[PDB]
Amino acid sequence: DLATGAKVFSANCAACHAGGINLVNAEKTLKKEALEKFGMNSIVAITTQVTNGKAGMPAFKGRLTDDQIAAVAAYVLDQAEKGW
Amino acid sequence: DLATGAKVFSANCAACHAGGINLVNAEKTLKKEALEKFGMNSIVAITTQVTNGKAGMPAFKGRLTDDQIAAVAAYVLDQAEKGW
Amino acid sequence: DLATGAKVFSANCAACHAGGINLVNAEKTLKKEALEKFGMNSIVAITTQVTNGKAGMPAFKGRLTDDQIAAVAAYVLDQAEKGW
Amino acid sequence: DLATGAKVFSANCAACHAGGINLVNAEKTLKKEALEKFGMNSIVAITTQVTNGKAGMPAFKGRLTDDQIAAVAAYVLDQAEKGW
Amino acid sequence: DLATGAKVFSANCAACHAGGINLVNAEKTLKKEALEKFGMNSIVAITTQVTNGKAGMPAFKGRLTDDQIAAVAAYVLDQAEKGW
Amino acid sequence: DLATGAKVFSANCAACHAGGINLVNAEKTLKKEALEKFGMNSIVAITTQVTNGKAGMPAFKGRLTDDQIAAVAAYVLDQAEKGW
Ligand code: HEC
Ligand code: HEC
Ligand code: HEC
Ligand code: HEC
Ligand code: HEC
Ligand code: HEC
Ligand SMILES: [Cl-]
Ligand SMILES: [Cl-]
Ligand SMILES: [Cl-]
Ligand SMILES: [Cl-]
Ligand SMILES: [Cl-]
Ligand SMILES: [Cl-]
Ligand SMILES: [Cl-]
Ligand SMILES: [Cl-]
Ligand SMILES: [Cl-]
Ligand SMILES: [Zn+2]
Ligand SMILES: [Zn+2]
Ligand SMILES: [Zn+2]
Ligand SMILES: [Zn+2]
Ligand SMILES: [Zn+2]
Ligand SMILES: [Zn+2]
Ligand SMILES: [Zn+2]
Ligand SMILES: [Zn+2]
Ligand SMILES: [Zn+2]
Ligand SMILES: [Zn+2]
Ligand SMILES: [Zn+2]
Ligand SMILES: [Zn+2]
Ligand SMILES: [Zn+2]
Ligand SMILES: [Zn+2]
Ligand SMILES: [Zn+2]
Ligand SMILES: [Zn+2]
Ligand SMILES: [Zn+2]
Ligand SMILES: [Zn+2]
Ligand SMILES: [Zn+2]
Ligand SMILES: [Zn+2]
Ligand SMILES: [Zn+2]
Ligand SMILES: [Zn+2]
Ligand SMILES: [Zn+2]
Repeated sequence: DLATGAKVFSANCAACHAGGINLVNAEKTLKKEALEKFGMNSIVAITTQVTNGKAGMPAFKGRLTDDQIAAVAAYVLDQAEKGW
Repeated sequence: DLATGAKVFSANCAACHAGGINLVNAEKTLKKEALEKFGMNSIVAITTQVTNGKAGMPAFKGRLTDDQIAAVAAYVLDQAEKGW
Repeated sequence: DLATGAKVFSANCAACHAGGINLVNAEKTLKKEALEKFGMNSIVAITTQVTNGKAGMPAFKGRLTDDQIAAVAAYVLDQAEKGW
Repeated sequence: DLATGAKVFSANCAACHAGGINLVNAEKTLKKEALEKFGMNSIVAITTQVTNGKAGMPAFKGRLTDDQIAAVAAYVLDQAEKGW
Repeated sequence: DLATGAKVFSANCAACHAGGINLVNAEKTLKKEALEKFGMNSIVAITTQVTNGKAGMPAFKGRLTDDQIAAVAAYVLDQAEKGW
Repeated sequence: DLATGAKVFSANCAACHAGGINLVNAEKTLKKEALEKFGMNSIVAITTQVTNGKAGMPAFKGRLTDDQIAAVAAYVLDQAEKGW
């Protein structure tokens, strides 16, 4: 759910995406407008990138359960709307 | 207008000012409060800096039409109020 | 008060915490959610860190009066709620 | 030559690559090892990217002469070798 | 060895430490002087931190083999000595 | 001397200049070439800026003794020469 995404995000994502930014590839933020722009505004899109990684973003298949992954894709999606 | 500023901003400004920050000179953000503080909160101020550049900010006279420049100064001004 | 925190923040804090970020230790932002997470969401917590510093954050005992310190802890607390 | 190279770099490239870094896409530095790793360790490789751009890196076609681009590409390779 | 070290670093560490920097916690670089200053100038020191993680640095236990971690620790020390 | 210089730098300057970088204003690094380019390659130039501050760089007057500032200026010049 939502409170478990907030916890998973704090443990695995905050280093690079603190408060919705992207320290590694600056334009590829977690902001709503950016998520729309790169077509990552979806639970499908996020859950697959988190799984297989992409460029500087690591893969999280192996250490996140696809229940925690679905939940953190959803936390991302919820703060983006609120925005951050 | 507004939708053409969103496009121009994505193509020319997002590298340094992704989501209203400034990666090059940290305090000189595009946030409302910062725009007021440095007296850049105006279409005049923005359109002239974009044209002639300033320190690490390049000049965009030559590659942006002063119709695209006026529009992106306005996109900046619209996200700042909404804020970002 | 509030307008004097805005001035003190601009003079002493904006270099590292421009618009609520943290350029030095990325996750330790001034955002509401981060302030809660690290237990810095309080005038007590902020006023003591500002005074004694902590890791890369300097101490401001000596150059900020504990009237300016109380006020800037409060500016931080006010933009965090508004958020930034 | 490297002196015109050095002047072009200072005026156009140092905002995002100061000292051989990459502020926008952190792994794509101007250090010799990254230039080798991404296949950008040649005049032609560099001249092509500077001319046309790639992602957050601007196109310099029509802003810099071909001689300026050649010179800046040479300067990058030279600085990389010396260790910036 | 340093070649497997170099490949592991590229694939897992360059996102936050490209060129010996630290994007997340700026003072904790991979430069020889910072490694000495924070007591991280040994294989065992580095292997332990890579394995278990610390704050914003991820744990690599179970993601990288012990041999890969050993090799990456060796590569870090070697690059530090050469000056990245 | 450089040992007191090294201790002062670690305690006061590494937050924004770790390894010779400039986290706040990216082009104004402590590398020898940038120090030359901005006319900051002298003890007097550095002691003056450290003492009085400039823009996002804090004033250290009254926080550091004149001897500490002298020593840190010497250390900067020395590290620049060695290549940080
Ligand atoms: C923790 C599990 C997460 C979550 C939920 C996200 N990230 Fe990252 N991220 C990083 C980089 C370099 C990119 C760009 C990759 C590329 O070039 O395409 C991303 C991208 C994303 C997105 C898409 C954003 C967009 O605007 O397109 C999303 C939704 C996302 N991430 C979520 C870098 C890192 C890290 C640095 C080592 C870490 C850790 C994470 N990401 C972890 C996570
Ligand atoms: C695309 C055309 C744009 C737009 C619309 C803006 N920028 Fe930049 N910017 C950069 C730097 C280093 C500064 C500070 C300059 C200085 O020292 O005075 C700025 C400043 C601005 C402002 C004013 C912000 C303020 O708070 O005062 C504005 C409104 C602005 N910019 C808009 C850096 C860069 C880039 C890095 C290479 C790029 C690309 C751009 N800017 C592009 C744009
Ligand atoms: C001006 C007087 C201020 C104010 C009001 C704040 N800061 Fe900083 N800050 C810096 C660093 C490296 C940290 C992390 C320290 C650590 O490792 O614990 C912080 C932390 C904070 C907090 C807590 C944030 C949190 O989410 O826990 C707060 C409320 C805060 N600061 C306010 C770095 C710097 C600087 C770089 C040199 C400067 C200047 C300042 N801080 C100044 C201020
Ligand atoms: C001024 C004329 C220059 C020069 C000589 C170079 N750049 Fe950049 N750069 C930027 C980004 C985001 C990238 C990555 C692009 C991508 O996604 O692939 C680059 C890349 C380079 C390279 C290749 C480096 C590598 O390791 O592969 C080189 C040689 C290079 N650039 C030279 C970002 C920016 C800017 C920010 C807005 C600016 C300004 C420049 N680059 C300008 C220049
Ligand atoms: C890939 C396998 C690696 C390797 C070899 C290293 N890292 Fe990192 N790192 C990160 C952060 C936030 C820190 C500071 C942690 C803290 O608070 O103490 C570190 C620290 C290090 C060190 C010690 C450096 C020092 O000067 O003390 C070393 C040797 C090291 N790391 C090696 C952040 C990140 C990442 C961002 C999400 C990633 C990815 C890595 N580290 C990965 C690696
Ligand atoms: C600790 C005592 C130090 C020392 C020795 C130096 N700094 Fe900084 N610095 C900061 C910023 C924003 C600038 C640019 C200021 C401007 O707009 O002109 C600087 C600049 C310097 C220089 C000149 C470098 C050059 O290439 O011109 C030097 C020698 C220097 N500093 C030394 C930012 C910061 C900080 C962030 C809040 C802190 C802390 C320091 N500086 C501290 C120190
Ligand atoms: Cl440079
Ligand atoms: Cl430099
Ligand atoms: Cl590399
Ligand atoms: Cl690297
Ligand atoms: Cl590199
Ligand atoms: Cl150090
Ligand atoms: Cl340092
Ligand atoms: Cl260092
Ligand atoms: Cl330079
Ligand atoms: Zn947060
Ligand atoms: Zn990018
Ligand atoms: Zn928020
Ligand atoms: Zn955006
Ligand atoms: Zn940032
Ligand atoms: Zn500044
Ligand atoms: Zn937004
Ligand atoms: Zn602000
Ligand atoms: Zn951290
Ligand atoms: Zn705001
Ligand atoms: Zn330089
Ligand atoms: Zn990258
Ligand atoms: Zn020609
Ligand atoms: Zn050098
Ligand atoms: Zn490298
Ligand atoms: Zn630190
Ligand atoms: Zn084994
Ligand atoms: Zn090197
Ligand atoms: Zn150092
Ligand atoms: Zn950096
Ligand atoms: Zn600058
Ligand atoms: Zn004295
Ligand atoms: Zn060194």
